[PDB]
Amino acid sequence: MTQKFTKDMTFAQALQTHPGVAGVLRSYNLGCIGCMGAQNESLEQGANAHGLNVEDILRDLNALALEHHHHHH
Repeated sequence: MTQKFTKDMTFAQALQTHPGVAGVLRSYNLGCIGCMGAQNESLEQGANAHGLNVEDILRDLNALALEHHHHHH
């Protein structure tokens, strides 16, 4: 079992995989990826650059792929 969102893939690919990723990234201070040109950069690279752990990021991003988790009951 692999992950549709991995630390190896680039921000540009993630955004084009699920538009909701943009909201997650911007919420995680990773919104600047468009300005700093981190589009061609891997998720883990931008993560450490902003002092974050890619593990927690992949967690919430992959949740966008499953869609089974509801944020409101």
